[PDB]
Amino acid sequence: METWVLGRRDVAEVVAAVGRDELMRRIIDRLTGGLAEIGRGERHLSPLRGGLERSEPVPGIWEWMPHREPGDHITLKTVGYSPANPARFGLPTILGTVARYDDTTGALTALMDGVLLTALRTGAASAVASRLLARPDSHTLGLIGTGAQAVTQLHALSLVLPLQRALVWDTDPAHRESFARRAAFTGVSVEIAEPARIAAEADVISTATSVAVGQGPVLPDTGVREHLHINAVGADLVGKTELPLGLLERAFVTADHPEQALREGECQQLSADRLGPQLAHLCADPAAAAGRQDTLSVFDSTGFAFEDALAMEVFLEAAAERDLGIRVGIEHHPGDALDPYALQ
Amino acid sequence: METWVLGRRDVAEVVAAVGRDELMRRIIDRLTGGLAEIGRGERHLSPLRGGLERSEPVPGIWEWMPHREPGDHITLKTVGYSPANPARFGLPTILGTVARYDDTTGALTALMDGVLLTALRTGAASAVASRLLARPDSHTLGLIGTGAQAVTQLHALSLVLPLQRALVWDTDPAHRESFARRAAFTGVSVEIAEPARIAAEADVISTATSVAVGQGPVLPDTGVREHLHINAVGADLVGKTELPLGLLERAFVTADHPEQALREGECQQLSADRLGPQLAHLCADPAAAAGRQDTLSVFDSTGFAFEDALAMEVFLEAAAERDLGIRVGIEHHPGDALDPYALQ
Ligand SMILES: NC(=O)c1ccc[n+]([C@@H]2O[C@H](COP(=O)([O-])OP(=O)(O)OC[C@H]3O[C@@H](n4cnc5c(N)ncnc54)[C@H](O)[C@@H]3O)[C@@H](O)[C@H]2O)c1
Ligand SMILES: NC(=O)c1ccc[n+]([C@@H]2O[C@H](COP(=O)([O-])OP(=O)(O)OC[C@H]3O[C@@H](n4cnc5c(N)ncnc54)[C@H](O)[C@@H]3O)[C@@H](O)[C@H]2O)c1
Ligand SMILES: NCC[C@H](N)C(=O)O
Ligand SMILES: NCC[C@H](N)C(=O)O
Ligand code: NA
Ligand code: NA
Repeated sequence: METWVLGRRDVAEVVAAVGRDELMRRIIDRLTGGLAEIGRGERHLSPLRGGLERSEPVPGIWEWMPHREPGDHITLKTVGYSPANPARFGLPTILGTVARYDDTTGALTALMDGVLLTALRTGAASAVASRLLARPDSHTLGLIGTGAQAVTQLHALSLVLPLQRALVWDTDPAHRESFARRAAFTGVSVEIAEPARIAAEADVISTATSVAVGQGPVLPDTGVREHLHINAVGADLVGKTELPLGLLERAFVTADHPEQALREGECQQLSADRLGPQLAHLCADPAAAAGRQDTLSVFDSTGFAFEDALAMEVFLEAAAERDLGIRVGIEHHPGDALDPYALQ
Repeated sequence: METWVLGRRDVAEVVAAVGRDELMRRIIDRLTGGLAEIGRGERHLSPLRGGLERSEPVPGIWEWMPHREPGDHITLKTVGYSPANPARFGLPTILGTVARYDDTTGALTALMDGVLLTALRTGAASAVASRLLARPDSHTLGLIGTGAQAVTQLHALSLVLPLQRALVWDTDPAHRESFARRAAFTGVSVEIAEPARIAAEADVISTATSVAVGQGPVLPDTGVREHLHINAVGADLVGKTELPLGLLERAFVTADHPEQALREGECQQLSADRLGPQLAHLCADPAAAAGRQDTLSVFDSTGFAFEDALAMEVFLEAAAERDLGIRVGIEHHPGDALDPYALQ
């Protein structure tokens, strides 16, 4: 037995061969089915993730996120949030990897990049939620934060809503000026617009900023359209929020993971008894979302390991079909299982 | 920037090139200094490890063990305890891998086997504790459980104590019959002996069994020598213990990691208020330990991530000097840090 390693090249070849649109659709579909299964009590939310805070060069966190399928395998995503990475090192803020372990023996069976996978399932989760809670004829998307996740937020939302334009803001002038180029393939025209104008004019918004703890909101408490749906995606440190309390208190709020959202999502600002049903419940039983497209709604997105397990499965199906990746004997399997030194 | 991967064959080369005694002594030395640094407040205990219980084919657990060296690197060991692995699959009960991430950026920098590393530092930890708490003239080691850990228990303790004799027991006759061959390189004469004889004659004992939850003790509460030191090494599920409560309550008890020992060690049987200074404190000031050499002592060992990070450092230093291992591009670093689709 050896570990199946998908290098960055293998992951790139999956997306090149399959195409960004079709790959994202597959992940949207697998996420939707998986969330409904949880909502039906056929599956269960992943346990709370954990992490280590890191204060230099700016405050960030490094986290571990397990999800078990009993009798089959265990998925562990390890992922760092390091918001100085782009400017200081030319690295993504979000840097991670995803491993699979056999549930029967414990052996490490697969390992792959977590960077692209994270952006895909995070965009996909917003798409699942916005399909349920945004007006089906939504045409104007607002984006606060135009970094890495904003790319897959726009892309995924453009596959489930008839988007015609994106109004976008970033506190970094260079980051918002470059977004149009990064977004061009979607065919959604991009216009830079200040947060107050985004609040007023957007049918759907995604916030996905590296705003520091305590420096929210990134979207002002002002007039919004009556049917606005917000995907609140920014999430890292306890104490980090993006939306103003007044808007949140007027919202129908659905969390992807209620216990996690109360700790790390917008739901930090909310009493636990004001939470709407979680996203999985919306997917299994749409009675909970019926009519909420026409009033203010917020999808409190923190991300959880089941989403990574599902997106990894999409990647491994394509990789197995194309015989991609390499086999590396990493674990030491001694000829004598009771002799750690039988380096066999 | 690619990930440095040490395969099973590179780990074997490290052992063959360094030698078993030298490699064990390097890990003992590194662990003693590291623990003292914790004892002096220059470093900190790793956080609580997390785990997922599995019930098939027999009860086991899969765990994640993170440790942070601020400004340098984060270590994570992922390790399974699957006690049916030897008989059913010819795999070790303990199966795992150790990953290293840059603490500044989050990047995955190194990945290696954790099977041998785990056995090495677990024996080294018992050696550190037993040098502190056993009589310096201890000649008879007892071993309850003669699987994988027993091999490095005997090896490491034979480097710090003048062992003339090892009296060993295992509930599986083939496992106790094979132990002398697995132990031959240590030079210490092995005798099979039932638990009551081991209790009566041993100067030092390590218990390291796969006993099931609630099926202890593995050593009888009977006549023990007055100066007996016990390394309680077996640890996996909540509810698993190896020592008789009456013995534990008479002993001076030091845990490697108090909150983990409270949940998973022999200290499950004790009140929180009844433990001694932890091992790190005894390394910083052996005075607290010298006075316990001539009385009944128990080192409650659960293993914690710092030991894995230290032993990994030893392996990486030896592997670098011999230019071992491969380099794999696993993490996706897009040419544009804000564009997850900029594959390269
Ligand atoms: N919910 C999930 O599942 C999930 C998944 C991945 C990442 N995230 C989180 O999403 C957030 C964004 O991640 P990313 O990879 O896009 O990071 P990124 O660094 O690529 O982009 C963040 C952008 O936000 C901008 N920004 C910072 N403060 C701002 C403010 N007050 N207003 C507007 N813009 C601001 C930065 O200039 C930067 O361009 C992070 O908190 C990350 O941890 C969430
Ligand atoms: N404390 C630490 O740092 C640390 C590190 C590694 C492993 N461990 C733990 O140590 C234990 C042993 O692991 P291993 O790798 O040697 O497993 P292994 O399966 O190689 O050996 C366990 C042995 O114990 C024997 N055994 C089971 N019940 C017994 C009993 N009642 N009396 C005597 N012998 C019995 C089995 O026959 C087997 O030979 C496990 O619980 C493991 O989780 C602890
Ligand atoms: N903090 C960044 C990690 C992100 N929340 C995720 O679910 O992957
Ligand atoms: N629970 C088995 C794992 C072992 N205690 C370790 O520290 O690696
Ligand atoms: Na959030
Ligand atoms: Na123990």
